[PDB]
Parts: sequence; C-alpha cells; structure tokens
Amino acid sequence: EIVTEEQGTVVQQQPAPAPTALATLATASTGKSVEQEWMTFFSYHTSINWSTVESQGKILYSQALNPSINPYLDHIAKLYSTWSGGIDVRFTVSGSGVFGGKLAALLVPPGVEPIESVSMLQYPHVLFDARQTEPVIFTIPDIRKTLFHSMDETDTTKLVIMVYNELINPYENGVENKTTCSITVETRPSADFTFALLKPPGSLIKHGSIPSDLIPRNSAHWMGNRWWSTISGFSVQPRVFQSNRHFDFDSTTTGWSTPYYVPIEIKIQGKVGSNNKWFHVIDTDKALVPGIPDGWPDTTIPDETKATNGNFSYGESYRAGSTTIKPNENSTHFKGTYICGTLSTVEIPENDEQQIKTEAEKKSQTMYVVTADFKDTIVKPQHKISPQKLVVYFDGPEKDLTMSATLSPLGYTLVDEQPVGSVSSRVVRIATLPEAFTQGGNYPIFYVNKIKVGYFDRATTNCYNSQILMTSQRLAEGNYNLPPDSLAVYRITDSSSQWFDIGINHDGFSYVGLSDLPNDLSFPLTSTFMGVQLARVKLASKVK
Amino acid sequence: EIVTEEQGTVVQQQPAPAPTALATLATASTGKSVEQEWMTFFSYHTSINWSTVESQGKILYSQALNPSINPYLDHIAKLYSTWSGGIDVRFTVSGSGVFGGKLAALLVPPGVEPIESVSMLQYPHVLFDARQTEPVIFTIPDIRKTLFHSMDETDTTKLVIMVYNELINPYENGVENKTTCSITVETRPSADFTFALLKPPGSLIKHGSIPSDLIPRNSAHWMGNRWWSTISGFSVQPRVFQSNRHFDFDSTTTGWSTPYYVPIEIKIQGKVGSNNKWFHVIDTDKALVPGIPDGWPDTTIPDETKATNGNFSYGESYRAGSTTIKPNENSTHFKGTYICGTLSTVEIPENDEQQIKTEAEKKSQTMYVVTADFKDTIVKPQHKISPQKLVVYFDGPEKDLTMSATLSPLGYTLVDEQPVGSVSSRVVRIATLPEAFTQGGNYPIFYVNKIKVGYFDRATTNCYNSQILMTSQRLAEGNYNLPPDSLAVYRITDSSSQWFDIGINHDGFSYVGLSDLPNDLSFPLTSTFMGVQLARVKLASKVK
Amino acid sequence: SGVFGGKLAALLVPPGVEPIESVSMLQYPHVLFDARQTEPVIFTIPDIRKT
Amino acid sequence: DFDSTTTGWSTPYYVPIEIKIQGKVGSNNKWFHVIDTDKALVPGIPDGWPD
Repeated sequence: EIVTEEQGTVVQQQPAPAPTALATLATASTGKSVEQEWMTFFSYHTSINWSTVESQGKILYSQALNPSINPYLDHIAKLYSTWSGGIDVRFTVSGSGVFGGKLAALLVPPGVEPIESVSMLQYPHVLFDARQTEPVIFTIPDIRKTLFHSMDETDTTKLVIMVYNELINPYENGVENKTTCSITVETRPSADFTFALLKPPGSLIKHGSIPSDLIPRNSAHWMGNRWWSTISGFSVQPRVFQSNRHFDFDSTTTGWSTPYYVPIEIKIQGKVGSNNKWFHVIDTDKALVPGIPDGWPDTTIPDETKATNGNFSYGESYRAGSTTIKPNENSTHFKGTYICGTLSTVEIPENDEQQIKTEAEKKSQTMYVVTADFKDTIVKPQHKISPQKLVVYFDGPEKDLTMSATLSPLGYTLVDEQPVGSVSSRVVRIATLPEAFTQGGNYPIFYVNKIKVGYFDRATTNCYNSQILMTSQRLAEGNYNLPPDSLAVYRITDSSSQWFDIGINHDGFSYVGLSDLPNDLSFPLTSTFMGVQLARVKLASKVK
Repeated sequence: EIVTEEQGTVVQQQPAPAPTALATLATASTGKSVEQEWMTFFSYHTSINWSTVESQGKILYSQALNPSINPYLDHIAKLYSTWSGGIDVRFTVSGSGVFGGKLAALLVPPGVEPIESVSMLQYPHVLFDARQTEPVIFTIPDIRKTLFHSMDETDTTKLVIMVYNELINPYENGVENKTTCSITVETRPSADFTFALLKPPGSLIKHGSIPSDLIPRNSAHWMGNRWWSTISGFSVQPRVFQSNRHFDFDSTTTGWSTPYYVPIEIKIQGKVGSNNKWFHVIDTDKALVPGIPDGWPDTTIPDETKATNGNFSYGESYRAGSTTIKPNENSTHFKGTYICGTLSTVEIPENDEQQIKTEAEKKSQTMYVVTADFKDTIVKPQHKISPQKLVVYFDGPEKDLTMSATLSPLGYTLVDEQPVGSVSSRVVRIATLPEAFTQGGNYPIFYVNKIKVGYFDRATTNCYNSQILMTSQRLAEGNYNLPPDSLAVYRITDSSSQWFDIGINHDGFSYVGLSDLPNDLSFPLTSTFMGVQLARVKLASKVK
Repeated sequence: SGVFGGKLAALLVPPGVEPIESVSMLQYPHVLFDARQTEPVIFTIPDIRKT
Repeated sequence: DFDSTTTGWSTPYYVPIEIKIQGKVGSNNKWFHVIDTDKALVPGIPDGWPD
C-alpha cells in the first residue's frame, strides 16, 4: 500500500456540530475577507526628510528589491526558500503649497552599484514636485538573470530617489534657517510576488542567510569582545585588529576562547626552591584549544622584568590631577596582567610530608593572570600564546603543592594612558592576527569598553574590542552569507539627531565612513539593518 | 485630501520588463501551484508506541485543538490575533496482520478534563483495529462558546485515543516478551480553519501568550536559579521554596536580584578599634532593591559564632573515605558563606594621615560574603535580609578605610552533607517566602546544581534551585498567560528511553507526577512542550 | 515478508536545503510505502533549478 | 486550601499514629524522643500528630 500526502479515510465523530454555523459566526465578528490581507494595504517602510539644504544630486533613498522590506513578506519568507516578483513602494510627500523643488526617481539595474552624483540623472528618470499631493507608487520590477531567487540573494533591482531640484521656500531667511518637509515610504507586495519552495522544518541552509541581525537593536545590549563591560564609545583607526573572541563570517576563529564570558579553570604548580610569586599553569578543564584555557586574556606585559615580589606603586603623577604619565613612575612589577578573583584549593597527598594542609587551610587570593615568557628569573612579553606561556602572579605557596583554581576576569593592572589592546605588538596572537585596513573611504573601527584598574579608587581605563559580543556569538553559532567584496551595513542613530553607517566586512571587522567619529554622543544608541553594499563605497553619515 | 490604505497614483518606470514573462519562468522552474501549500498535506505531529502491555483504558494520545499543533499554522498565527476552525489529524497504524487489538477515539467537549479510565468508554467512541491499513483521519471540530478564539485561549475541544482492547500477538511468549507497533500522528488544517485579525507589528499583547518556551530544548542549556552551574539532577520534595531569582507568572519577584548572573559591586567600611575580620557593607552601585545588591546570595550561616579570625578546618571524618559527618568536626568559623573572588581598591584622603596608601598597594583578596546579624562580637544567622545584614569576611584592613570592591560568586564554604538551600530556615527570605506544596499526585521539585566548596581538592556539593534560569528570565521579561488552576506541562526525555512530565504552576514552581525521581538518568536530556493541564491531574511518566 | 509491518516515508528536498535525521522533516509533504510492498514504487526526482 | 493544598503534615482523616521511641540507658528521664514514624504525609512527621 502507498499512502499519498493527503491520503486517508475520514471518520465522522459522534459529538460534532455543523462547521458552517460557527464558521460564519467567526467571519461575522471578525470581518475576515481575504487571505493575504497584507496584499491589500501599504505598510510603513521608512521616512525621508527633504531639507532646503540638500543640493541637486543628493540621494535621499536607495532601496533594493527584497522580501525583507515588508514585515509581512519578511515573516512568511521564513517558511519558504524561493522568491520572485516585485514590490510596490508608495511615497507620500507633504510640503507647503508655497514650496518649490523636485525629486527624481531612478530604477537601477541589478549588478550595478549606483554612485551619488548628478551624472546619475543622465539616465531615464521620473520627477515629482514638492507640492505633490496624491501619493506616487513606483513598482520595483524583479529584473533577474535566474529563474527565481534564493533567500540568500541580495543583488536585485534598486529604486533610487534623488534631489533633482533644490527645495525652496520663499520665506527662507538665509542659510541658518533650514526648512524641511517629510516624505513617508511604504511597501505593498506586487501582484506577481511569490514565495516558492517550502523547506522541511529542521533542514539547514546550504548557503547562509542574509546578515541582518549582527548588531543588536539597542546599544544597551552591546557588550564587548575583549571585555564584558557595556560599550560606551568608538575609535576609528587606520587599522583594526584582534584575534581572540573575534569571529569570521565563516564561523571560524583564530582565537582560543568561545564567544562567551565563562570562568577560567586552571591549575598552578608549586615546588620548593622555585619561584614564590610568578607561577606556571599546567592543565585546564574547560578549553577550546587543547592547551590554552577558554577566556584567557589576549594581552601581555609591556616590557621585560624580573620575578620580584611587589605591589601597586604608581608615581604621584597620576590620579591627583590631569597631569601626563611617565612609564617610569609606574613601577608595579605585575603591570599589564589581568586582575581576576579566584577560588583556591590545593591537593593533599596520602602522606602529607611538608605543611601542605597548612596551605589548604588558607583563604583564596586574587590572581593576576597574563601571557608571557618565564625562565624563573625574568618575565618577558610574548604575544605568541601557547599552553606554556600561561603565567599567573600572586602570593602563592612554597612547598610541593598542586593547587587548582577557578578564575574570573574583573580588572586590569593599569600601565599607560593608552587603551587596552591598542597596540598590535602587545595583542596576543597565536599563529596569525586578523586585521582590517582602511578601504578607500571606509576606516575600520574599535568598539570601546571600560575595564577596571587596580589601585585608583574606582577609576577605570578604556578597553578596545574588535566586535560587539552579540556580533561574535552570531557569526559564531550562525550561518551568514556575504560576498567578500561587500559588507553588512547598519544605521547607528544617536539619542539626539545624529547618525552614521557601520559596515561589517566578511572578515568580521566593522567600518565607518569617517576618519574619526565625534566624542559627544548620547549613548543610548539604536541600530537598524540597511542591507549589503560594496566595500568601495563610502558609508553614509550625518554627524558633526 | 484623504488617502486610503492602497490609495496612490502608479507611475511607470522606463527601465522595466514585462512581468508576465519572468513570472511564468518562476512558476515553471519552481512548480508553484497553490498558496497555503500546508493546506494540502499532512505534517508530522507525534508518534505512539502501542505495546501489548498497555491494558484497556490507557490513554495513548490526548491532544487539544490549537493552531500550535501544526508548524505551519503555528508560524502564521504569529501575525494574527484570532483563530477559529478545526484541524484534521491522521493516524497511520502499522502492525502485523497477525496481531489483534483495537484502539478507541473520543472527542471530549471543551471545559471538561478527561480522566484516564475505562469509564471513558461509556461515551460515544470510534474504533480502529490493529491491523488497520489505510490511515484514519479524525477531524477535531472547534466547539466554542465564543464568536472566535484569542491567541491565548487553550480550553478547546480535545481528541483522545485510548486502548480499547489489548494488543495481541499469537507468538507472544510471555510477560517478559513485550511486543509493540507504531502509530504516527499527523495534522492538516481543516477547511474551516481561519486566522483573523492582524495585529500591528510593535503592539503588545493585553493577555499574555501561552507558556510553551519556559523550558529550553536541551538540558545542556539548563543553568540554575541559585547557582550558575549546569543542572545535573532533580529532587522531589513535599515542599519546594525559594525567593531570590525566582519569578512569578505575573513577572513579579519577591527577590532582590534579576534573572541574570552579574558581578557584585559593594563597599566595605573599616574603622580603627573595630573588627579585623567580619565587615559591614555600606552602599552599592548595581541593585534592584534600593539597598540590597543584585545577586547577593540567598543563604545564611547555620549557627551563631563569634567574630574570630579563622581558616578552613574540617575534621578527618570528611574526604578521606565515605564516612558520615558531624557538625562538630567542621570548625570553619566562616562556614556557610559564599566564596567569591574580587577586585579591591581603597580610597585615599587628600591628607592621608594613617598608612592608608600602604593598603591601597595591597593585592586584592577573595571575600566570603553572606547575610547575617552583626554586633561586632557575634555573627548570628538572620534570614530576613535588609541593606544592613550584608556582611563580608576576610583579612580586610584596620585603619579608617573606605574600601570598594567588585565580587563574583564562585564557591561556597561547605557545612553539612545536605544541599544548599534545602532548609527553609536558612533560605534568605525578605518579607515573604514563595513556596509550592504537594498537590494530590503532583509533588514539587528542586533543580539540582553543583556548587564548588573551598577546601576539598576540587570537590563540590549539591545546590538546590527553584527553576531553570531560562525559565526565570522568560517569566521575568515575558508576558505569559496561565490560569492558576492549571500548569504548563513539559515532557522531559532521558538520553535512553526514560521520561517524565514536568508541570509549572502559576507561582513559578515545577511539579512532577512522582514522589521521587530515579538517580540513574543519562543527563543529556531533552524537553518538549505538551500544553496546559489541570493541577488536580497527576502528571504522566514512564520511568523505573 | 507479508507478515511484517512498517512504513517508509519518501520526500523531495528542494535545492539549497540540507536534510537532517529528524521527524521534523516529515512536517513537509511526504508519501509512504509499506514494508509489505507488492509492486515496486517509482519516485521521480524533479530537476528544480534556477539556471 | 481551595486547591487541595495543605501547609500542614496530616491528611483530612483521623487515623492512628504509629511511632518509635528511644529508650535511655545512661539517664533517668520520663520524656522520650521519637526516632521515626511509619505512616506519614511529610517524611518525618507522623500523620495526625497534635497541633
């Protein structure tokens, strides 16, 4: 016997009413009419502020065709794996009848990235005046070279709206008297829009999905990559770099820790006649790399020093004013290490010879972890990590003890006026060090955290990060698609009326269209995915 | 001017092709036919194992009508706010022609919870034999007393399948020779099924949604409520209780910390001529309750002791064998406190009189936090927390220092053989202490963690939890609906072939249909939401 | 043997999707043949492509 | 409680109480302790023990 997809004998149940009755009762109270109701109404998309300052050429809107534009389509598309068809877009302009000015509408073919310039108007285009009343509906046709689209495709037709003729106001007093009118954009799926093949519930996607959730909605959720503190600033460098918790669009990592902040479980060795301060780490419980423990800080001491017992000691030229800083003043032998509380617990042999148990009865102490070279007399900085260069510093034991501990990064032994990991030479590599250079008009950036120091009341220093923590987790555990020649763009909007575009390249680093972002930024920031653009295209921004 | 929902003038764009052409190309390569394809095929639901052991009366399947049954309907339902109509269910039985036996199909009205008993067959019912071939399709009609359904409704019609006549096999050798055949259940939305009113994208739900995601899919993600370790066992008590990170279905908490594990930021005071070990906490940076710091452990010391300097010291009758334990052996003055690493940093007055800076140049030390009474000479246990009873223990300072720190719970000072928080009297209340008692045949349970101690090599003790951490976060930040008389049920399935039902009551505590769960349980467990049942109904289980 | 029991489900997974060993895959259109088959079942695999 | 809940330790029925007492050797006292009980709702406390 063969059972088809709907095959089966239907049996009637005794306690069952007449469907038609209840059916209409529903339709009646509910008002149900059509099925894909979203086909019968325009849904908000975005809005445009056309001011009298924007001159001829300025692009005020550039959207590419894609089911994502419509919240409804976007949701349904999740069940399917194919799409095709266009999407209608409605612009509703509302300016004074006294105004003057005209916008231009272009339809750019697929496979060609439009540039912002008047020369764009040397292409067939439609105009609509500022005093336009009834909304205009432009249909973005699905010009494609394939039989249908894949959920991962993004190179489609594009509708661009640009300033044709400057906005004018007869009452315009001058330049410092900007005037502006709004334009609201809405979408409605076109008659020929269609989702195609359904995909089995648990199946996986052979070609990753579009990266639209790599940067959380509110900066309130922007934890760091290096440190766990909440991001509170940016840094536009001509060259960004990092290797630990940094993750690739291919879900690969040159690091030794996962995209999470978990406690560190090491094991310290202590023999007699050895060192009584700096210790070597042996084995580990939780680790991604066979030897190096998950989470182990990716930084090393600035200069070489001897394994001498010491404590905090910063010159007077520090937190007593706004003076400068001299690398000589700070003489904290364990400068540069990462401060992290712990839970100590030494082992006891069946024949406790020395006063071991005496140590096992001692209160655990905060260690000062780090990665460096150790020859029992000197501690030299080594950025090439290995299951050997793992050293901790504190009071420690003396006899032949095998003390195991559980660390938890909390602070950092201050060193200079410069942020943590701002120097390549000091960043713990491991084989290779990922990096992202300036690309024409896009400069890479570092996400600035705030790590705690260890002597100055409750002060802290700035810590650099290669990517928001969520960005790392998603690139890690996810499967995203992005053509190397391009980058996933996001709109960062300030708590005021300031904003700038951030683009993530295939490697995993974020870029910006500026060579330096402003300091004054009401940080309760917000983000919104824009789409995928080319790297050789300067990113947008309305700062200053 | 008034613009309707689709109003707008359509303008034709110059560079645009003929839609009809590309349209068909799609339809042709894609095979697109109907729109709600899920209306044309049965989708897997669940399966039933009918063995020759199950006797007349046993219910093998009891599903209530609800769009959630169908993965497709379930997804679409998210756009809407109303539903109504039935759903077809297909049973496909496959047993040997040599078998014998019959199952019964009932249709229970809404508003009546069926009980498992033969007396159920004294109700109209349909039978299908074990050697049935072609699948049978039962339609669950939507019998309702309202005009339509709300996404939060759950009290609908119910289809029950029960053993009518024991399964038989002529080759059945005996009792220890169980035989069994499979039955697979599938669903297909009925002709009259309909989603009704759409809901504005950002709007909120006035009546919370059904609790179907309160317990994660894999136990690998089951972190604790009290401790952050991964759950690894259960404990069926005649009375469960907790108050800290425990959350209510109303998103309320009688605790003082949020559903997350974040570092603790306190402030210790130290004056001359005071105590040199146990210290009082002053202010705090991060806290939910105005005075008590977020995360502060919810346990207190067992007995009263004097503020004397001490260290770990457990009798020999501990970790040297499998002996018992005497509360006299353990003389660790700070028994019961929570071990947690920290980052110390004392303040410096503009006129450092005493040797303050001398302290500011000292390596931070692990503190032993806890909640208790303090009169500088004696430390008595007090379960009624307040911004006063916050005391820490360690070496600390002596002069007039205002030392601020940042804690991080890592361990626990062992005390007895019993798990943490297993005693009401010791659990830090605050005004009231939530609890859940046995309910006829359902006994409340505790989720068992594994917290680290502080002296025994790398050993640990069991820690109790009132709810999986995710459960807490969701009840916290979410909006779920559940009639107090009922409880959200979940199927916990062992890595072998063992399983038991867990029901969460409105208060937030989980229950079980047994008075004691087995120890041997391959813990890579899995969970799957079953629905909402009454509390006066013993939960299912196939253990032993 | 004609005395056995059991069903086997067949399904076509479109391109760009990797199947997994889960019953979830059955929450998709599928036909099924029985262990006690008489005459062979022929499934014809369509060539779904965008080229 | 209205939901069959009881903060107590005994059932809504009056049934006999069964306990075990500890006989003291090195002492002459009249008050004895109870080791354990056989029938109980709450492990440890006998069902029906006075209020």
